[PDB]
Amino acid sequence: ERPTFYRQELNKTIWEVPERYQNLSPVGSGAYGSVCAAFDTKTGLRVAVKKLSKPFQSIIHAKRTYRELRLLKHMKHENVIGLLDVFTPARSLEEFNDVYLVTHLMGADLNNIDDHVQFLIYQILRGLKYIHSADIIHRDLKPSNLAVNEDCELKILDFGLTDDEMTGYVATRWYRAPEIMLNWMHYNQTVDIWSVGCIMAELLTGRTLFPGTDHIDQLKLILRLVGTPGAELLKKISSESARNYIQSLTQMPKMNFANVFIGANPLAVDLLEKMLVLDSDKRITAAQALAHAYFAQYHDPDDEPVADPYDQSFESRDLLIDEWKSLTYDEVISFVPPP
Ligand SMILES: C[C@H](O)CNc1nc(Oc2ccc(F)cc2F)nc2[nH]nc(-c3ccccc3Cl)c12
Repeated sequence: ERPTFYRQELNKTIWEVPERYQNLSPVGSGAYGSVCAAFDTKTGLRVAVKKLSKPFQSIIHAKRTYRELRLLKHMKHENVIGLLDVFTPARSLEEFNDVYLVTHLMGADLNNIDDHVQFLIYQILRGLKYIHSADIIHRDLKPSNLAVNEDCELKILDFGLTDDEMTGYVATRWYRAPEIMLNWMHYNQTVDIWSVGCIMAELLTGRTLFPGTDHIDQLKLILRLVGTPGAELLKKISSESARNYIQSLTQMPKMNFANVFIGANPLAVDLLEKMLVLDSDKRITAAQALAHAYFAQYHDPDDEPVADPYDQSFESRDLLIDEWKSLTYDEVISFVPPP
């Protein structure tokens, strides 16, 4: 039942959207495409519309388009960005060239912003429990992909999705777990818990926890706080080069977190000590952290949902452009809006 589309030149490209979406206005860059704010006249919601940039340009692009669509279609949680709508002006698979994604328009990210800290981190962990239960890892959680509305209600964006933008004194690398940053090992879900620790610390102090000037300076800032690796962790580092470099470092003990986070709620300090553990096997999980005394005022086990199973078998699959495009098209066509 095809809606009527109209055309409008915005982000140096012609946007072609259903009539329901009015007053389009550029917000900026999103993940793999440009974003416009819009009023959805059907739902009464202020929405963000993302037009993907050349979504089937290559195999890597076609697969990444499929991947983002699948991830967004899966996520049905208050604290996680999901899909309100997806459309294409194309009438068939043959003319399918553009994908538009629609979600809630948020008010500010965590850059643009103790009881407040409890509430914000609670929601991140609530959302992360849900994402992690589906065997999804965010991989790049940072204040800029965490957004709030007016009531400080939070959603996580850009989950599940280069060398130069990770280089130097840049916020793009400051929230990354040491094992990802230096590619130590095949990493788990608590890389995101490391990120939550970095963000929580920053909300509490108003300062970046590990503002490294490069990968190596950042590692040193990390190890000064949490200590140098012991034998047990060194064994778990499969990268022989990386393991060898670690062993060149002067050994350092873990610092006292109460002397770093002076004046902070001791339950906040305790939680930070459990999130910011060097060995990712021993880091607190999202489900465990929600039960921590710090969130006593917000914690409700009956209101902390988990996700339906997420089939990501497509990830290990190699297909042609036209095959990823066809799969993408099927997912667009089969979309059913939320209530
Ligand atoms: C962080 C990101 O790379 C840029 N900001 C935003 N991006 C997106 O991307 C989309 C994701 C899924 C969709 F279905 C549609 C989108 F536009 N939605 C958004 N909805 N609201 C925002 C937003 C708006 C103003 C300030 C902060 C944010 Cl996160 C926002």
